[PDB]
Amino acid sequence: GLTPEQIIAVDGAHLWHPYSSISPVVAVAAHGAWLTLIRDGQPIEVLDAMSSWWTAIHGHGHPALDQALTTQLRVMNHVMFGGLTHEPAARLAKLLVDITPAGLDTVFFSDSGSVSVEVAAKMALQYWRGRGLPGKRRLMTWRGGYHGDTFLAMSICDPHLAAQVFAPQVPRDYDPAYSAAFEAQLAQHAGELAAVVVEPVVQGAGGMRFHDPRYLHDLRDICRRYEVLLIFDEIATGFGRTGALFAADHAGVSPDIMCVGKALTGGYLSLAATLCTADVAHTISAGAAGALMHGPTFMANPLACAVSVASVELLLGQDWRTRITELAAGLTAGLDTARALPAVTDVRVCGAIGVIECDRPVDLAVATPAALDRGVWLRPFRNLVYAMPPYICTPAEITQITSAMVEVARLV
Amino acid sequence: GLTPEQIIAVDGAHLWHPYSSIGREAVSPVVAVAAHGAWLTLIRDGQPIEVLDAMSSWWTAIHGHGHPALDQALTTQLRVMNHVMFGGLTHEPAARLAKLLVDITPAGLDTVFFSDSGSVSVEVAAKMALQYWRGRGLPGKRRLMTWRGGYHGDTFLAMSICDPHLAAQVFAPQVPRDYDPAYSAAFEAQLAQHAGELAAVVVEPVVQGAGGMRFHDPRYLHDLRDICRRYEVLLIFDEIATGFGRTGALFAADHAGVSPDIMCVGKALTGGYLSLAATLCTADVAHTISAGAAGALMHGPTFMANPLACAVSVASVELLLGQDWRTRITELAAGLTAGLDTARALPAVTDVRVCGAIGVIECDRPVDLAVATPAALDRGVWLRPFRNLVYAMPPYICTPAEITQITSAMVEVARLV
Ligand SMILES: Cc1ncc(COP(=O)(O)O)c(CNc2ccc(CCCO)[nH]c2=O)c1O
Ligand SMILES: Cc1ncc(COP(=O)(O)O)c(CNc2ccc(CCCO)[nH]c2=O)c1O
Repeated sequence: GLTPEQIIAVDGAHLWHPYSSISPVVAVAAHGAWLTLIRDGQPIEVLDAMSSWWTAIHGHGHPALDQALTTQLRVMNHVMFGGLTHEPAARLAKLLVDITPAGLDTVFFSDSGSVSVEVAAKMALQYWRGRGLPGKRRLMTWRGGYHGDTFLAMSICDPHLAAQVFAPQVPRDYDPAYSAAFEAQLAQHAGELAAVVVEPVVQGAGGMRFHDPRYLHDLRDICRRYEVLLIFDEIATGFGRTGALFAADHAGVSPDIMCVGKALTGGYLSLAATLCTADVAHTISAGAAGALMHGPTFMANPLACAVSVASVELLLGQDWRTRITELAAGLTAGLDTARALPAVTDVRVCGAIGVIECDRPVDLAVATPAALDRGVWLRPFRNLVYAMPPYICTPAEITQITSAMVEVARLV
Repeated sequence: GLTPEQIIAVDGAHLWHPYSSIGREAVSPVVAVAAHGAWLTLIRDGQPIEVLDAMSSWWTAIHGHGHPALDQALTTQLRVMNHVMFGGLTHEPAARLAKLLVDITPAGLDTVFFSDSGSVSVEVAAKMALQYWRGRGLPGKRRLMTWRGGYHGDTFLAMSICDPHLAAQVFAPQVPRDYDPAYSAAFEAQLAQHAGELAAVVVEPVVQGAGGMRFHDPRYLHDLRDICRRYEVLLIFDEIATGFGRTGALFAADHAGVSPDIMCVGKALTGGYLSLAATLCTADVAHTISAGAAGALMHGPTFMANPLACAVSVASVELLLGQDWRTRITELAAGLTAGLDTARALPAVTDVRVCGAIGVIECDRPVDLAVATPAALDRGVWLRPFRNLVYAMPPYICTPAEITQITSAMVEVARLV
């Protein structure tokens, strides 16, 4: 065992944190929408406004998910997915194929979002090889995107590695001229392109930007006409977050390949999935390799699959759309006051996502204590103060979150 | 819920398996309904049967499945904190595991980067090496060098250093089993001409797993360490398969008594409960990266340092260290040697080799799966031959009788070949 002080000592000496060098606050518990943190030697309750980075949609320690995990743990923790299959994987695959955009009928489980993106790339590349067009090996996307930290995933992240094709930043408002320009650029690269890869509707890590769903309809059309596969990365947007079950649903379009993760497991365990159409699967399967050449050690882990099944079932068994609509209303109302702030450039809400865009990078040394002082855990990045609250947050808790966000913006 | 029939129907229509097809599988997956200790419960011809997990579910299940201590560690952490973001927050599980790993790994490795899988941990190791040299003002050192027969995962960068059989990396010849100073001299010569271009050498120490279950004299690792130091190239050991006692030492590097600059671990890390991997580096590497223009290691997965995965790993590592694991492995190695001995005389058998809790029969031809599967299943053993290899890496908890059962099944496969 270790005291909060010993943890800090070990952490400072031995632990790499995300995108950091070699001060973290000690977290000692999580329950519902609340974290227990240690501040100045004292335990404090704070709202998990970030849902622990998009994951904890049902909050922490939900009895349904806890029990799903303990139930599976009693019977089978893990077995290899080579030559074996199991109920959690089958139940989850069945669910995912049923709730995702039409045509997505096969499921490849992996351990993280970055890996699922590379699997999606593998699918697209092997697809065209299966069609006898191995020259189609590049990827195209628009600027402002983020798809993970592995080397292939890095290649399609906003440039500001494989050399990929980048269209200009997709605007918030629909402009037919943007779609026309996108098509013209894609046209001259078509013989080079395996796929277009984008985050539908919401671009997260690249700057929490929202774009009109109509752009997705245009992409589907362009890709269809120029024979380029369309890949949607819904790792952040999936499972109700943007007001629809999957962001693609706002445009009513189905991609050829789709990545999901994060909220998939309710934030309990690492799991991701890459789905593709029957056409893609068969073409790869009929190809020279005769198979999709990927398969991680812990593929389709029974424990992760079991808790994911329960998380998805919990989500579908309630009126999630109304819940999200209520959250969106709460965020909008709560953030409105920020608009008039001198350092605030924009305020925007999309489903259970709320963003205050500031005129300068937000200083964590100031924002963090300001948020903690108000009983809220916020993690600003670049010039953004934002939140993606758990779906179980009450109106009062959303108000607490938004008022903390506003006071952070005010300090900037 | 689903019946085994419904599971197979769903599986066939909607599930990708590792390196497999949809609709074109010669052999359908077998339904697994339970796992406890060294045994899996599988559905054969509709009958539930118990079979030995001879592969430890790919090196992972070192304490067997559903070990009471590990189950408890998981449920204990589940009651308090399932997960929190590792950005700006830290927690006891991560700290306890980091402290443990820093203490039991080869000397010098005192920083720990957690990731969600082996392939990712390898990519992190690569990033560390590349950023290290950028921090030294030598961005030209960006390629990797390895020897053939290796395997390091299936993300695109990981693939580039896997045995060809992508970034174009530098490949030295297959390292031989027995120590030949000539091999090391030639390795040095090849590396020497690429030095200004090389960020790191990356290899599996002592045992190459997925690349063909080959063993090599640990002295080669001593040579690599020396070569790397003299030519200013970092050394990366991928111990994702060899770690935590598997080869008869706590880490395979310990056989050679050398310390890499960077090291990857995974698999047995969590006792095979959940996916978790870690990349460790020296203080020098960490400091050089932190002092560079970038000012930080530019990597950070959403689910980094998951409390549940860390908690079960702490229990698994503590369980291993709290017992005489070295003697357990020695006993396993002896049981494997005794059990596989009779295969040495089989017509189609080219080699029989054992290293710690690893047993391999190498044939002179490819192993037909349609012959091997029912043969092993009939004998209550789950085996996964590939190419010309029939092999096992059983859980450390296997009794002498279970080892006899496993080896007897392997020999029969070798006989049928
Ligand atoms: C769309 C999409 N595709 C792929 C991934 C990667 O999957 P992973 O391999 O499991 O990490 C992510 C998740 N990565 C991030 C999400 C959110 C932030 C916000 C805070 C930045 O400081 N930063 C991230 O890096 C994703 O959102
Ligand atoms: C040394 C080493 N370094 C890195 C990795 C990659 O880490 P991952 O990303 O967690 O896979 C591995 C992976 N080992 C295997 C991977 C896949 C199967 C097939 C399983 C079929 O059910 N069997 C494996 O042994 C590895 O051995």
